[PDB]
Amino acid sequence: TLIELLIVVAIIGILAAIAIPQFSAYRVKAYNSAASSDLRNLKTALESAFADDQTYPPES
Amino acid sequence: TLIELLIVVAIIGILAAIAIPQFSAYRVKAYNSAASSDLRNLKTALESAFADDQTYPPES
Repeated sequence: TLIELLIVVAIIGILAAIAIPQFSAYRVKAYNSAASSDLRNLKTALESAFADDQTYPPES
Repeated sequence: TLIELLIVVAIIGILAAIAIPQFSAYRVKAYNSAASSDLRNLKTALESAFADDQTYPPES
């Protein structure tokens, strides 16, 4: 019936706007926490290399 | 929502590759420093035994 096809339309419009959130910060935090962990790891690498050669490794 | 399950997947992939380092040298150095200490100790044992018997101990 036409009234049924007037409520189908009235629910499609509702379920098409459910305040979809932006997933931008929630991922840049992950990127940042990857970089920070990587740096804290690289520090271990550097300080072990010094304890090998009494010198931090040359660049490149 | 499907978009939430598209960012969960996008963070699982990030946190599954955080440049995991190889822990091979960092342990062989420990093994080496154990052996070197052991040898420096054995030298004390040998040189005390000589000061006992005027001779280093026979092998085996």
